Amino acid sequence: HQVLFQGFNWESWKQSGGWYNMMMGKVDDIAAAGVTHVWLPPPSHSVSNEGYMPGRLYDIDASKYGNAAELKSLIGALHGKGVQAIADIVINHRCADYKDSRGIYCIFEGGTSDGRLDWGPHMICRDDTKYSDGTANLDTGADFAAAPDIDHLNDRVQRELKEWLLWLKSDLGFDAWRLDFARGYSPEMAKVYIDGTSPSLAVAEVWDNMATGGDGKPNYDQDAHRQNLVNWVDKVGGAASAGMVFDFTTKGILNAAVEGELWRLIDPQGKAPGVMGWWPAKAVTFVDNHDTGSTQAMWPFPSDKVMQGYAYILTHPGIPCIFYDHFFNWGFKDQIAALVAIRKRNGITATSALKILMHEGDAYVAEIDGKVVVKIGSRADVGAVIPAGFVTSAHGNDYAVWEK
Ligand SMILES: [Ca+2]
Ligand SMILES: [Ca+2]
Ligand SMILES: [Ca+2]
Repeated sequence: HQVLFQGFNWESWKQSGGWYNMMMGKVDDIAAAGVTHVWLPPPSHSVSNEGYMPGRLYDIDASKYGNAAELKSLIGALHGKGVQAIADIVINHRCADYKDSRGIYCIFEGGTSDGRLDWGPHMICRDDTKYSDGTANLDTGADFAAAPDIDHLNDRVQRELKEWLLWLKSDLGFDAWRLDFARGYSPEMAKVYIDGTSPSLAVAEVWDNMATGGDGKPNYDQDAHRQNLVNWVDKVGGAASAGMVFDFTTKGILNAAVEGELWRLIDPQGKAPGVMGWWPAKAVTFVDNHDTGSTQAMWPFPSDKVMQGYAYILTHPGIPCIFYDHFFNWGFKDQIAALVAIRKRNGITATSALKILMHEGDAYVAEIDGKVVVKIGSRADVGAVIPAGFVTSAHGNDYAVWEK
């Protein structure tokens, strides 16, 4: 069994009294729901309030979310309930604190006394012309416009980040990683970090654009989009590695499928369209996150049908990741907690067998491990396909579950 939970949103840093201290009070609810891992925001000092433009990686106390004591305390309370902690690891880029003879901010400070992480421009991918001095290696991945991209091919970088990472685990208590902007560097570079710190897991945000049409909807076939995510996992180490990836394929598809087009939820081979259908054990599914959802809403889920969203991911193969806002702010707490119960109640896991039974434009029915059957759509009747011995269980707007 394994169920992740994103424990923040784009507005969390603003929490009065501190976000970690407020989370302290949500530990029981979260654990009693069935959650197994909680994803927490970048804990370090950041030029940006949300934590995504890290500067002094060791300076945990400069964090808008809370200091080391409140964080360690939040983590400990999580461990007390058997719930693991996942840190949002942001290393594709980093900001410099001091300028150099050129007047360019490119001399970094780790946040300690000694020289750790006190890099200079030699540590910036040379093709990031804006900050480098041209001595470094070429960026192994995509660039981040607003900050210096770190040259992960440099020996001291790899050794010093691996050090920082291990420290997060030992001193703070973090169990696993969430690799921010993983398309920012090579899967071979992520492998170095994942292998060098051996985390319970490491889900990477590898987010590329989906193939769309003239009208602006995703195409039915999303194999190239999911093949890229699968290839990342393969290059990262495949099954031998703790690496995994967010199912943006499923997120993208589902986002349009619940719009009266549930025929999208099944591919030609009859398997699940997203990464779920080809490598569920490596797929972390989700409805929304701090980017897609929240106050950033770059790709929000049809507001009006979020539960079908959870109906889907909470009952299907692949690793479900519940979003803080939906579990506390929207009011699906009980509905969602139930679905998880049903999931656990049957031992349904990432690799569970999926047998779809209906892909009508307005109705999707599928049987998982033959023990559970779910349904999302405006169609009021599909009993015709519900096997024998199943009794209506959880249910709500445009969705219903069955068990036998
Ligand atoms: Ca220093
Ligand atoms: Ca950059
Ligand atoms: Ca990069």
